[PDB]
Amino acid sequence: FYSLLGVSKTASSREIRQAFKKNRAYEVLKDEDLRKKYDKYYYRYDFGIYDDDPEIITLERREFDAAVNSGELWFVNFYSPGSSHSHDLAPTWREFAKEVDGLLRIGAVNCGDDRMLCPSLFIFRSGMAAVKYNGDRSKESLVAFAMQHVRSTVTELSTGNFVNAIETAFAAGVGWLITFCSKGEDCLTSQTRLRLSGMLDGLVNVGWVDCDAQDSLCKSLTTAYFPPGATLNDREKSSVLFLNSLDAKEIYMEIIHNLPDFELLSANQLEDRLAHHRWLVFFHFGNDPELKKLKTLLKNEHIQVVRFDCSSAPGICSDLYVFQPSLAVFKGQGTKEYEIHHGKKILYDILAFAKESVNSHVTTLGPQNFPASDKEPWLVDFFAPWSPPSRALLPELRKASTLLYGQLKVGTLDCTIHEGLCNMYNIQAYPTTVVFNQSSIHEYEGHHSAEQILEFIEDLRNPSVVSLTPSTFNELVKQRKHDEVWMVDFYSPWSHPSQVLMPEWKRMARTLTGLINVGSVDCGQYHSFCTQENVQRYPEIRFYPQKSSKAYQYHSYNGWNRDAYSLRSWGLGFLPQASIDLTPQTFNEKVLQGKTHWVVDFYAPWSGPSQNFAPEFELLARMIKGKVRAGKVDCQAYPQTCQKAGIKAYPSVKLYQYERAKKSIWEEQINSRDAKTIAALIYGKLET
Repeated sequence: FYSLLGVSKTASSREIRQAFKKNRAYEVLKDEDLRKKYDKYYYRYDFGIYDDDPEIITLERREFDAAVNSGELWFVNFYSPGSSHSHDLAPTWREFAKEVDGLLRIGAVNCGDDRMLCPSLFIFRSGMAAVKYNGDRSKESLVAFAMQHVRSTVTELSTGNFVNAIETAFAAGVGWLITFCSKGEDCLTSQTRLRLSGMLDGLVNVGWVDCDAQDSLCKSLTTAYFPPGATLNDREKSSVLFLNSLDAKEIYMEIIHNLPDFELLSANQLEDRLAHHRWLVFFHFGNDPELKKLKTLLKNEHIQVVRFDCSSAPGICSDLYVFQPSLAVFKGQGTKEYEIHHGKKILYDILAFAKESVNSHVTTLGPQNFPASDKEPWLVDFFAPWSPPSRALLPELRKASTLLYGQLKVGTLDCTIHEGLCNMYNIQAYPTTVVFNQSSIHEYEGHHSAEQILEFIEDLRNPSVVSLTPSTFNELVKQRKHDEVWMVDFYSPWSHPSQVLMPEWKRMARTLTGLINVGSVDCGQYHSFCTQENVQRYPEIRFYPQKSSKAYQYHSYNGWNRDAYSLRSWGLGFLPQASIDLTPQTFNEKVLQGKTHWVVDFYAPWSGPSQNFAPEFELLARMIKGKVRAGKVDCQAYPQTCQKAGIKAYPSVKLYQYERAKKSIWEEQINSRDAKTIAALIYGKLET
């Protein structure tokens, strides 16, 4: 199924596509939510246009904002399927991205796959506003426009300045790439050294020497990189990089490979630094050279980039459960608060990971810091780094955590490392997100989105079942407004039938939002008040009706079944009738020969399923009042009427739509037995 497409269960959407582009399994695997459930239980030119072009990052909605604001210059192509002006550009955009590899990031957004997110071209860089490109579509044009947004210093060097640049290099820890030009000869072009300046901004100084002007200087030897401390003289010549190429890319690659690695820290140095500052740390034991750009680009987020040799002090690493070379970002509290980067070690993605992580509140958990016997609310994500859905969840959790600061604590647990711990929470799939709150444990089953995770947390925070006090019972229930109704569960934690009821009580309540207020009263904690209210058995279910001329404070449910459907049905049963009871004559006159929309319940009094649906039908009648009228035909009293309406069994529901233009009624069967569903279905049909 994975290997039917010929990929691994570690495959990205991109690789699923590139492999698909050669069915069923694809539809399952492409869609993140259908891939979830499986994991534990035109094509030539219009599909995955940029899949095979690896210097183009195709961007989705969830990651877009973090990616383009991660710090590199970004140039994004917003396109569409079908749009032949998007097809027109694809070959150019591939070239263009190849041409500027190392200078800026090239991205593609498929507005076909998400218009929500959206033949257009834009430029993005952290801390500007986006700028919309308007020129023609050529490579050389797009290059230039990118260039006018790239910070580049090229400095012309006299003999005096060359020597001083050279001598002050070492103290500055920034070397010089210098081209040497005399006529009759070829040297780097002015646009080239500008491009090199951009590619190596913050890493190397770019300059040039006019060898006609600087005669003596140039007879000490064409482009040369000088590591800081290197010079043209005999003593140091041997570490100068001497190059002949006229091509920016080629020169750049030599330089980037050649640049020093990150500052190495001793154990002492690291503990000192981690205590209060933000650090990106490369752990190794005894990488794309592009990562060396990390230092420049995280400058303004005050994150310093460093590396650490685990082998020089293995205890620092083993306490962090770092067993393999890894990248961590620390957010300023020793080793308490850090996250480990998962996924491919690309500059833009490490950039986004680092800024998002230090600005959020996700903790890396292990056995000791695992919130065990901590009853304060916790949100824990159990995951495995190899899991594409697990990796996608992590940023959404960072987002959610910034909104939850001081409300609940967020952490991740790497099950690949802490298998024991994952086994003891019965984690059967990656990721599994769980809220811990007062001895209770709730598992999230929604879409991996900050929005939806937050919705789910807010719903735990204000549950559908209002947990009542003797005081909130008096304010909320006793003194309810006249048209409010309440259902209350008087329970004890030590009652079996109570423990059985609670989950049914909760499912019922969620269903009744906006219709019936639902509460519960712990008679263990509030004994004398439960005695006051004359509660004799646990559990005891009471309905507090609309206040009216009747003398009944409440009703006790005494029915045999205490499942959610039975209770929903019992409660909805007290609410007012809004349908009318039709006879054969009123049915013909008002529905068949009428000028309005009707919904009609054809039922029989002896019918269990008729009785069970009756309160549901009255809810429908109430909801739709003003747009559609509701009727009931008793098929027992009137079998003749029911037969002519084609009623086989009970209950049946029919929809009647009046179309004024045709002076006629259209008749339709409804198979849903859910008020909300029927209502939508009806409104949906009334405008068409």
